[PDB]
Formats: sequence, C-alpha cells, structure tokens
Amino acid sequence: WGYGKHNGPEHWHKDFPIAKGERQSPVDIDTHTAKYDPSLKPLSVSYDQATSLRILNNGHAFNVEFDDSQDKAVLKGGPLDGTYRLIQFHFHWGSLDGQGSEHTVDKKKYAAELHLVHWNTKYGDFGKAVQQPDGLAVLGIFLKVGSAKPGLQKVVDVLDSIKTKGKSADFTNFDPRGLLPESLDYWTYPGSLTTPPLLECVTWIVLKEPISVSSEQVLKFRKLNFNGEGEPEELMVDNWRPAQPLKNRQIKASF
Ligand SMILES: [Zn+2]
Repeated sequence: WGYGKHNGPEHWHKDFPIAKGERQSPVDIDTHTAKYDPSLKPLSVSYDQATSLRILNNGHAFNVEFDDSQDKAVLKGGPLDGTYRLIQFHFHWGSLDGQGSEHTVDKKKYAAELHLVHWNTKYGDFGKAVQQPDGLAVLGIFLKVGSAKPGLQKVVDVLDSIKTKGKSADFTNFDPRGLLPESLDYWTYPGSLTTPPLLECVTWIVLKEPISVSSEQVLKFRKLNFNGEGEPEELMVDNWRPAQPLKNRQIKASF
C-alpha cells in the first residue's frame, strides 16, 4: 500500500476491508455541528519525562520513537479513562501548502498534521492495545505555514540522515512539549488508524489551535523519499488519507 494512484487510499479496501467500516479516520470536523460537552474531564499532557530514542523513515512517513517501557510521557483526562503512554509521533503533509492534513475543519485542509500516538496501558503492550476499541489515543495537531516552530527544528535538521525508506538515526533527548500549541482546546471522536491496517482502536483528540511552522521547515519534509536507497526517487509528499464518512458518530468539543 502507499499513496500513489495505483496503491493509494482508494485501493486500500481490497487488502483492508475495514477501510469502508463504521468508524474510519480521518473526518471533516464541522465546527457548527460539533457540540460542547461539559462532561469532558480536563486534558492532561504529561511529557516532562519523555524519553525519545530514534527517528525512522518507514517509507510512508518518519516516526520519532519513545521508550514506553514505563509511564514516562502519558496522556490522560479529556474523554479518556486511564493512562495512555506516548510511543511515537509522525506527520502527514502535502506537496503544496494548501493540502497535507488528514482531518479538515469546515473542509479547510492544513499544510500538515502531527500525530502523537499513545496506547492504553491496561492492555500491557501496543500490539494488544490496537485490537481494542479504546486501545489508542492519538493527539492530532494542525500545522500552518507562517513563523518557524523552534521546537521542530531538531527534527528538520536530522531529516537529511534518514532520506530513504529503512534509514534510522539516534534521536535522544527530544522534548515533544515544543510541538504543542498554547491552548489544549480540542475536538474528540471515536475513529481508526489512518494507514493500513486501519484498525478501529483510536480515540481521536484534535487540537483546535494549529502550530505555525516555516515554509523552509515543511520544504525539508518534502525532500524525504518514499523509496529505498538505490531505487528511483519518489518524493515523500501527499502522504495523507482524505476525510472518511462520519456515519453514526458525534464530534464533541471541549470548549
Ligand atoms: Zn498519522
């Protein structure tokens, strides 16, 4: 699978029939239809002990991986019951600044979207957690092109070293607090992984406030390659799934 005309999102259902399921992601967030939910408990992003390990080009994005062998960086509160551990983050982005996000807001596409992936510790490991409807919590943060994000530049500066599929580099001591906007106001809905295997195991938490990154920062994302070393060059751009039917779901606002 991939994002090309021959292997992209419109093909995924043949190998992953859940692609046409009842709780697929991403979705369009209609700001007028989302309802404030006063019952949402406060959201808790506890990243002060986060331990990053490595950055990897997996052929569809780059992932920054964390040590999740104890409760260091965790997400709690909001719509969540219990404790979700940070395991990785990655982005989705466009070939052009007018596209790249997976979620949309009143059909507005952002230049990119950050996904901070967490798993429910009650299931003991990530592989078990993805088999549960409440297994994962993904924090989604929109990127718009404007002012540079200083907390992103350490990621930007290592991308030259992982240009092609299967390349990795040590990425210790990275603080994911520097990727957050000021406000933690969010929307939330039940959904899925946005890449195969498209498992319906995600509580999505999408922040309303985007972060600003510079044109030069997102230009460097678009210099990555989908391909392996020594294969024909395919720029890693437009690695986003389009919005999926909402079906029988309600998007809740924290604000
Ligand atoms: Zn993602």
